[PDB]
Amino acid sequence: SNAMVDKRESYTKEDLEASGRGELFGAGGPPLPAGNMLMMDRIVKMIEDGGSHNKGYVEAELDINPDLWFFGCHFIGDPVMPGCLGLDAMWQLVGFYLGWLGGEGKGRALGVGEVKFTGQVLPDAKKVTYRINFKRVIMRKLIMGVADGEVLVDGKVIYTATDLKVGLFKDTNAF
Amino acid sequence: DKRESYTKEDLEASGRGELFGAGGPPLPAGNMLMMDRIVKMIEDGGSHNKGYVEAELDINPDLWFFGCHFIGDPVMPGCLGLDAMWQLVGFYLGWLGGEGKGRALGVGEVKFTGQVLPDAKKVTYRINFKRVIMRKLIMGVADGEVLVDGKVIYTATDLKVGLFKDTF
Repeated sequence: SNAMVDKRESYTKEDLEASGRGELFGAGGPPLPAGNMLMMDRIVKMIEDGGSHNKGYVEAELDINPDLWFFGCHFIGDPVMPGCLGLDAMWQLVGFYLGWLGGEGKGRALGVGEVKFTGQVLPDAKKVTYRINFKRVIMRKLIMGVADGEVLVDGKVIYTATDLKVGLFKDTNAF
Repeated sequence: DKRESYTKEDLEASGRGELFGAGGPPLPAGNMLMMDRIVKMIEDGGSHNKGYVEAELDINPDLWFFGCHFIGDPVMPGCLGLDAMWQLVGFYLGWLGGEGKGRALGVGEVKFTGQVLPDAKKVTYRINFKRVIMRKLIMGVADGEVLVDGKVIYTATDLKVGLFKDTF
């Protein structure tokens, strides 16, 4: 277990940038992506016994403005946030939760069971919210999380994902 | 009468809405484009006899995502290989002549069982259509595989993409 976790109920943008550098959880813990792969600006809630299965609830936010890098290239003439990046935000939060519980290793998304898109994030939106309900959390020799997730734009559910799966790996030589 | 392969220049023209008709769905441009070439397109080809696309992405250590995902541990985001598969499903719908704005509508089971590191050489995408539906919404359903240097590393079942006359 990684005893160096700065374990709090919420995290700021500075915390998320520190995580990208490996500083928030310390040397052993999984970093978030940095730069243009970081898909949120804050984590508003982390509740270890919360959510649908009483195994974890995580809520995070991404602030929207028209200049975010992905709007200009996806697509020319038709800006819209890539659904794959909202899905990645949820994978990143699953791995972050495993690190928050003291899990050590590199994060690797393992997949998802089903994703349904029913709406979109346009450049005139204001806020994307990610809500993660953890269903299975293994914190042993194997470190893995299984969760369901939703993406909201300005309070409206637009993506659902069931069976998001992420593991932490001291070594990725099996990949 | 349709071409069966497309070059990087063609894919960049697609991003500008300039490969097919003005109404055809553009590929992503810039950093969101996840392919260098389409090597094969077969109408009613592939594993279900309903359509096939094969495409490639050349790997080098300077691809933008390596530097930020993750610091100290460069690896291609699985989500971007998944997006390439959605991109190719929508591209096939436009290749058939479908018009509209492309939107991923969902996917069934996705498995990431291997990884793309900066020392890899080539990623291959293989898309096997199961259904093409030409209605007010044009929809494509397909299974997909991603390979790195000959090894299957990602799979996706029931990729679904729509072409919308208007947006959802």
